[PDB]
Amino acid sequence: SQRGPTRMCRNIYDPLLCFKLFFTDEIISEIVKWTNAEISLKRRESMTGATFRDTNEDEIYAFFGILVMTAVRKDNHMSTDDLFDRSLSMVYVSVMSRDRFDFLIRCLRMDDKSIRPTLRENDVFTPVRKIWDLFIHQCIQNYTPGAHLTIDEQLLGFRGRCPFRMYIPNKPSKYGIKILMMCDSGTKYMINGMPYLGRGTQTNGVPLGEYYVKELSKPVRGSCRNITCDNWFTSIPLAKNLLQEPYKLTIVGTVRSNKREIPEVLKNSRSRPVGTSMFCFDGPLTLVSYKPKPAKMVYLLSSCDEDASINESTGKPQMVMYYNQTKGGVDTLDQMCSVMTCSRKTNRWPMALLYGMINIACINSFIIYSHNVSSKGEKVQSRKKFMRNLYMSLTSSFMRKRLEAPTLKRYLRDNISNILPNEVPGTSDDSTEEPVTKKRTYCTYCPSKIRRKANASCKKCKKVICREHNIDMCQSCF
Amino acid sequence: SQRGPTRMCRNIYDPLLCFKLFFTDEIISEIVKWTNAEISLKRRESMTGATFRDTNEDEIYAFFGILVMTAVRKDNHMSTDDLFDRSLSMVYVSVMSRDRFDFLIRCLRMDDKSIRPTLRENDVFTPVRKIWDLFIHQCIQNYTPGAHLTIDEQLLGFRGRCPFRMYIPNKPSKYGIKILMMCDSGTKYMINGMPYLGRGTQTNGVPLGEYYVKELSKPVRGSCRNITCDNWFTSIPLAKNLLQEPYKLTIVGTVRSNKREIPEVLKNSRSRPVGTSMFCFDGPLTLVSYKPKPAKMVYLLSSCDEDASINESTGKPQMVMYYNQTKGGVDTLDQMCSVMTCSRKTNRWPMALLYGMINIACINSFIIYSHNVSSKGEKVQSRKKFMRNLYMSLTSSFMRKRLEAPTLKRYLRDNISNILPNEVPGTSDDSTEEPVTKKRTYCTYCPSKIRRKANASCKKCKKVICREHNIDMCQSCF
DNA sequence: CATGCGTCAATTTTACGCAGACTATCTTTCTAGGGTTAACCCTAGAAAGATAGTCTGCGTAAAATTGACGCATG
DNA sequence: TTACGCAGACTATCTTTCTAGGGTTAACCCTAGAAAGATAGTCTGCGTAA
Ligand SMILES: [Ca+2]
Ligand SMILES: [Ca+2]
Ligand SMILES: [Ca+2]
Ligand SMILES: [Zn+2]
Ligand SMILES: [Zn+2]
Ligand SMILES: [Zn+2]
Ligand SMILES: [Zn+2]
Repeated sequence: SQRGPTRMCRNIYDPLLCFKLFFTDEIISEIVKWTNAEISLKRRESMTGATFRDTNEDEIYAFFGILVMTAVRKDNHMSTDDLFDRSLSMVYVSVMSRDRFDFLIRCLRMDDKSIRPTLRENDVFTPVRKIWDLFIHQCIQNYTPGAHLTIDEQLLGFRGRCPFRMYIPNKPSKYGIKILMMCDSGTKYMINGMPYLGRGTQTNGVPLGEYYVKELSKPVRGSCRNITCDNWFTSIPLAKNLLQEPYKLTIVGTVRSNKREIPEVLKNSRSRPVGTSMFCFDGPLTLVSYKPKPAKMVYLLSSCDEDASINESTGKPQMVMYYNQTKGGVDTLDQMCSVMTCSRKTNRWPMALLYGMINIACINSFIIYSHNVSSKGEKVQSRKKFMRNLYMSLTSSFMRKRLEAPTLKRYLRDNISNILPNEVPGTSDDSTEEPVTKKRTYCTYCPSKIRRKANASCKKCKKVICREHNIDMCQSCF
Repeated sequence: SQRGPTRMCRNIYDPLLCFKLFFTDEIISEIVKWTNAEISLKRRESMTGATFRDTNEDEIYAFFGILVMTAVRKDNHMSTDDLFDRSLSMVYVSVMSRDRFDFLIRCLRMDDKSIRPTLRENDVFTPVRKIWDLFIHQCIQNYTPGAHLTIDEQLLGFRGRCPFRMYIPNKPSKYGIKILMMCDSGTKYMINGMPYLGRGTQTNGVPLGEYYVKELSKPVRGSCRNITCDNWFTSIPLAKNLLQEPYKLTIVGTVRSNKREIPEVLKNSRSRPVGTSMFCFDGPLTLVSYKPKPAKMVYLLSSCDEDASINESTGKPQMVMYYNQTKGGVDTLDQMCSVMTCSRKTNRWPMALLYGMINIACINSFIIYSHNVSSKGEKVQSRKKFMRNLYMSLTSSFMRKRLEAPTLKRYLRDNISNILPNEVPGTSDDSTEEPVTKKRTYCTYCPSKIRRKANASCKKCKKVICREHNIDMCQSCF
């Protein structure tokens, strides 16, 4: 079955549809329905303007269009005071006013606030749980992974009393919400993933690394695929217990130097030359100890074919040569997200998560798109063009409806008319036949003394005219 | 002696003069002279046209204007492919062109290439010395420091081949060029500074920390001041050497652990209760050992005559409070430069220094500006308005020279004319020479490639049209 | 006052000629970002550097376009 | 008829919290400046007059 989009994802050449696969109707309807509860709750008697109206599904799509465009322009840390400034750009004011944008960001909700106070017992993630599960479900069901998978962590930076907040040194951002994730290697596709809550996490007799590899692997259990892991996810009993009737997955990965299972032989940094390696085995698994420059050693473990080899062009053991090519799956997805991200400063952790889901949906939709286009021998566009097209496909319906107000200021009326795709009625270029003059005649607005040959026929009334009097259109037809 | 700008730059009430104050004409003249040396060598006989013309002083000013505006916005890591995309913004296209900006950016030079090959043996930093020395000189003569000074280090982040860079783990942009500097605490004004060249710096029998404090202190060795710093710069003999006749400074700072000058009295014991402190004395100097909540100690040193008592709001000794409140003197210069800054990737090292100098000049110019306006009882504008005004005052003389060419593309002419202050007396919108441009030579709706002239316009929409389409009104007007 | 043709001369439109400044997109080369077995390694995507193409002004000579008179009966 | 007053939807700018960012004594601390939140306005098009 190789790898690529599934049957229900075939022949989609429209990046709006590739995006909707991850933001289904159920997700959009829940956001609009619950958001309106806050708009009603926070409305006061003096708040009677247009700015304080409820949310429509067209408007929720448009605000998402804005988030996609800020990611493209890399200006997500710029204030709304400047983003909506007409003297610098009209790209963000033709879609929404500055004030309604600020108002909606404060009001978005993903749950029923009247149920939540008891619904939350035993689940700290409750306020965003329905949307998260609807979203993850579409990752799992829309694509077939290849032979190599990899599992690693990703952080969503956040400060602001999040009950799941973790402090993690040796990161760009020290505080945030941790997410565990599984990706298709080579083609960086998110297959699965689960937030780490840590209160609201229960693994009975199971260390976290083992727990998450087994649960993330769910869709591929029994398929004979290979998973690449760093130290957090490589316990030996994981490597051995994934080769059973249930679970048929191999493990390739690093081992912490303090594991007792590594023979002391493979730790003797004093006798080994630089560039050399040692191999040993335990039942089905192969362990290799490689010694780079002095005072360092590398421990790699794997479930693999028995043959061992060294790539003579570098002198490194093949397990290292191989490891280095699959370990980057999750991280590569993370750096792609950092180049183009929708994240904004916010005061509520559940909003931070929406931004995270948008960043992922915009990448997974690109992967489905490039497979459907390149498989037909067509050229595939870069990410920048893909996202410019989402902007127009997500905001055009809304922009068009804004023109119905009698009062839009001309700044907006003109930019919406020009940016909005210019469909022009009549451009079918096939007219209806109506009688016309086929003989030589004179201008009816000219005196008989002139007998000016008519050289035109009125656009809206087919009158015989001279260009001097009635140029193309007749005066009465203007 | 007070604190604030000096007499020579006191009655300056605008941003352009405050900026020119730091760079001066000697720097602009040297850059233009040497830049032209490369333009004349990289130009081939097949490369003709406006894009390959030499550099004028007015264009180099426009060039700085673009970098400044780029710093106001956060978009300084955008490709030149879309910073100059007129469908998103008119900010940059109205000043130059995409291609001339790329050509000039790779051609700037700050020296005489025929002389340097015999200077470079000692002057490792040659290619920027005649720009750098003048800049520092100007900084020193324009501002009077206060009683509190802070000395610390900054990295520029450039990767590539150039013996100025050094690798520093546990830092963002870990591989760049290191610069040392001294700032006036409270205004965060830069007084002095100098690069670290790795080798050839000729510090002899003196650690770099002591060496640089002494050299950087020169411009302030008048009345006595207190200088503070972290561990890199706090050797005890520095503290004592700064109190000898030729020196005027006292020192307050942290102490690196395991130094021979610190007693076992302060280093010790597991039995010291948490939250307490202990003092030891040596002639003029006071040493304090403070043990915060985590129960690990911090060592501070002071050559000041300040009282050893505790600030009873925190329980911390006053000496600790002083350090925490003064150490940010350099760090926040970098925070300001982490928000609004010019930096671009490049393959050529000396540009890293050029961009650093622009960022510094903008901050110091703002400090002088704010002081001079508030001292008159007027309002001080925020840093963002200051920067927007530098863009407007720095590029306008250049833009007026683009509107000389009979063929400048008209969409630029329309934008240039409107975003430009009116310096011409006796004119008005209804009394102008502009309407000679009404007679656009070509048809709005015909391809420009056929050069089909238009002798008519659409009455209802006021657009220029050709008879082939329509004569009186355009096809869209009816 | 109103409509059916004919005779070419005047006016306007079209088709390119010169020139000038700016613009979209291609294929190498190699830094920015960040992780981590790593004072090493990978990936993505922007600068380097070049080519062919797009708008804007101005000029001239044909080609198609009127339009000012010759009727023509009523 | 020229040109005035009304309500709709959009906009600038102030004063209070309190997060992004970095550095380091630091699982803590400090800073600038954005978001939160509210109060005054601007600019468009639809009914009246001499
Ligand atoms: Ca706001
Ligand atoms: Ca370029
Ligand atoms: Ca420091
Ligand atoms: Zn006529
Ligand atoms: Zn008509
Ligand atoms: Zn035309
Ligand atoms: Zn028109």
